[PDB]
Amino acid sequence: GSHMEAVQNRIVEAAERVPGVRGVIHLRARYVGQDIWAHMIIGVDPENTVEQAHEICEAVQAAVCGKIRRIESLHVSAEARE
Amino acid sequence: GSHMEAVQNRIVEAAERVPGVRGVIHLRARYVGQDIWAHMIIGVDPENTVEQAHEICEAVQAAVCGKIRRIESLHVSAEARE
Repeated sequence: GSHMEAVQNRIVEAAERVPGVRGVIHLRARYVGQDIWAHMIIGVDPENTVEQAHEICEAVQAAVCGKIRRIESLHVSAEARE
Repeated sequence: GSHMEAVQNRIVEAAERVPGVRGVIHLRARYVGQDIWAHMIIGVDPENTVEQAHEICEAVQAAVCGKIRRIESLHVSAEARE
């Protein structure tokens, strides 16, 4: 239920502390048993390169999964944000 | 049960990221309903002043309670550690 809300706040806060993240644009997190599977979209600088945006996504995946132990799948993508 | 273990790891990691903490010496955390009440003892530099040790304890209380939302009481004390 709304113990999902507290986990979601953790996910957003963890993603936002990674260098290059300009906000979490979208987060869809689901329980698969006691595990969380999630998809997220982060904002990035429009003038970052596609490669850099991919690096930031992987840094976000690593930070979030590193801080939130119950997460077992996280897909991070990126969109331009000012 | 052992969802307490994951919360306890969060508490120790949060305390250890505060300036002046040389390890968590002791942590006793209990559920009061869905809330956690905790007592912890941190290690500090023997040559810190009593006042500085009190500051570090309050910084730990603030960091931990700030990161772990279900915590509703936390008492932090300090002991000398090399």
